[PDB]
Amino acid sequence: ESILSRFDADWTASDEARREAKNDLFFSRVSQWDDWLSQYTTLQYRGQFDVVRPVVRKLVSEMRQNPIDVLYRPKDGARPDAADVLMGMYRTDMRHNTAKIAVNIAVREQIEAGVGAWRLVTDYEDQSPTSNNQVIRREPIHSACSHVIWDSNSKLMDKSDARHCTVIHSMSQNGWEDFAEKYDLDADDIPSFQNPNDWVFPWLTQDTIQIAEFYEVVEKKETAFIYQDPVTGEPVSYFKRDIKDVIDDLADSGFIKIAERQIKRRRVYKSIITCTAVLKDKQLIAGEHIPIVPVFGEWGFVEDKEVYEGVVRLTKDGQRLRNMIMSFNADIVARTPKKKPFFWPEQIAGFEHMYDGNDDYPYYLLNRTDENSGDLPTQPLAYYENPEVPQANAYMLEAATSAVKEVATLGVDTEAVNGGQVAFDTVNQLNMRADLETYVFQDNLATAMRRDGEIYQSIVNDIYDVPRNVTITLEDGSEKDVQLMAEVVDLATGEKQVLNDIRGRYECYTDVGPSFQSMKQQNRAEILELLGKTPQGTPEYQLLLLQYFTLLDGKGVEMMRDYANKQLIQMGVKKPETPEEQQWL
Amino acid sequence: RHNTAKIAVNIAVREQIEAGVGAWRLVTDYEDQSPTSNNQVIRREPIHSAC
Amino acid sequence: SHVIWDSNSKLMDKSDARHCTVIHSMSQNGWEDFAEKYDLDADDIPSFQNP
Amino acid sequence: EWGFVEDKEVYEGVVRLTKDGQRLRNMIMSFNADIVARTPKKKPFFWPEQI
Amino acid sequence: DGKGVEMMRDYANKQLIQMGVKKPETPEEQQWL
Repeated sequence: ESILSRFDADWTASDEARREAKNDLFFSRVSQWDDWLSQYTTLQYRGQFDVVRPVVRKLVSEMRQNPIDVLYRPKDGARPDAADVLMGMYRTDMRHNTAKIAVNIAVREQIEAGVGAWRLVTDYEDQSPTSNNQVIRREPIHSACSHVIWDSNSKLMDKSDARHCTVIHSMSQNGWEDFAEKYDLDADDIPSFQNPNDWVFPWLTQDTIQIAEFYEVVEKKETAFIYQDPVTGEPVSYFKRDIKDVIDDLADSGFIKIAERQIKRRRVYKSIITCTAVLKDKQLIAGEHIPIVPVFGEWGFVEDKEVYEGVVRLTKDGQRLRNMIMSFNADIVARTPKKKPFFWPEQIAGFEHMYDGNDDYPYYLLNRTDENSGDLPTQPLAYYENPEVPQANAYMLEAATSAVKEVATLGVDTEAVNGGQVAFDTVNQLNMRADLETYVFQDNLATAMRRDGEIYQSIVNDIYDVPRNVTITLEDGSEKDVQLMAEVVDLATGEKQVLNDIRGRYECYTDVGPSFQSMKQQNRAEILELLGKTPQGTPEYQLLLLQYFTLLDGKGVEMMRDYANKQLIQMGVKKPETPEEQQWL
Repeated sequence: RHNTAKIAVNIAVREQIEAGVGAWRLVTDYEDQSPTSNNQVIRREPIHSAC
Repeated sequence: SHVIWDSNSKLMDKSDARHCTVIHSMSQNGWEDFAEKYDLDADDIPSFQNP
Repeated sequence: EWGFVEDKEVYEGVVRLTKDGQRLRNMIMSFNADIVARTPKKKPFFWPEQI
Repeated sequence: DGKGVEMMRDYANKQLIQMGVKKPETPEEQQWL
């Protein structure tokens, strides 16, 4: 079977473990806790000098300067149905605390540390009583760095990859939690793992031993519309194709274009196929959309080795001098053979009374007479203990300063229009990602069995098809003005329950560019160094009245356009949601 | 209909020294996605450095 | 100090069972606790959290 | 785009200047870091009879 | 809500108008019909 190896696809990092596969934390862990791997005759005090994170988390303030807040892109695209009140259903992104920090916690994947296992509100259908069309958005996680590695293409969101490779509610004893609340197995799985123990045992907890699973393999539906080989019995009639250009029309020999197909067919799938594995029937829902998956930082790789570049590169090197003034003091005060007076300790032989401070000052037992020394003075004034006293301290901190400020530099800017834009900030333009893309491109999951009065009330559409005349109500009575009444018009009703492709919709997405919000931010006027906008003109009075009505997010805003009916009706710019109007005078 | 095309200059286009240059790809003609009206295009990665 | 949370957490819509640990501590003359409700022999004597 | 002299197609980046000045900082730490073990805070002598 | 203020609450009623359109945040009012 050609599937003989999926073994070496994903976790192949276990094959490269000889040297580099442990360095994922070598870009991170060297800051916190232990640092020096080289042994080499050094003493204990360590770990309290680190000084890394300030530049790391100072980037949190540098994440979002541009507001990065717009959505739904108004324009004239399509048939007049749902677009008047703009969003009529979901404000729900601004509803919940975690949802408006969802973008803010989403900007925290771009530098930080490794990305871990993923979970949403324990999967699906747990909360939000609703029309099933959508629920809010996915929730990111914390920590879980060094456990797994993902290699297929694994750069940016332009890729189509095997759907939902693995998704884990990870490492808690209650952590199995509700994923077994569909149907309970033993509730326990127990794969047996391994690490470089290295026969050491300062540490105890060995437990990983949890669930890792698969979704679907190879291919799902190909479009590949085929009308061909009708004669001869359709031998090997299935085929695939790239370009449609020059074939033109063969129809002289055949029929015309009416067909339907079977998109539901068995195809052989062996997934992980662990030797001892089990049946695992029916985990999936109607194909389509499961917005679980993130995007990663963008860099080119020299080898199959992962490429990632952090700040630590310099901070792990040029900071040795900062502790050299420490590197000396520790052991020079740890040895300390109690520096002693000399040349009149010839009676130094041990006493008791002397150590107390002896407020009687003269010790007054001494002698000058010595065994023959010849002629000259002898001077034991020389070096015995001297401190560090390095002479270069002046310019060192300026060199290392220039280095650290070489690293800490991002987008040096002054004021006004210069802007705070950085590539790390540009990946926040795409941080909408999974949630919207999946149900805007693929819309099936829905309640939405309704048409023409749920199409069993369709009797309401019977009007004039009968030969004789029922129509044309008598003139302009107050009898019936009421809404939802049939007179003449026929309806095409609404779209069929979404088949995942029709355009004129896709009316709603983000406009990236100037930060201008829904109502009148930059388009109205502007923020940068200026004053006194309103110019001179007669109609610019009323056209200035049109300017500042602004927000629909308020309370009495519905009075706004309801104020437009006055002798001010002369304008004629009034086109609100109002059903009828044509009111007074 | 997407900003991802504007961002995708990424590490490729800006870089003539640290690694290989960028690239660009238009739509390979007549992918069956969205065959309705005038203009339909999206984009892909510019080619990897490869020294 | 010595209170530690192991159940599950992180979603305030209450996905899972929470309030895993709720205790009031350092009550000696604070005997008002739950003696306005039910107190008879106070026979509990558990073992918790003490290092 | 850059105009060139001879034969093969080569135009480097704008910055070749990183080599020279940046070698010598590693030299500064090198001449010491080699001799740091060779000046390890050692003993005075010879009136001491410690031996 | 102030000390002696009817005015910062809606006092409008008729004010300067022609007829018929207020429909306020406050009750029916409409002194003379």
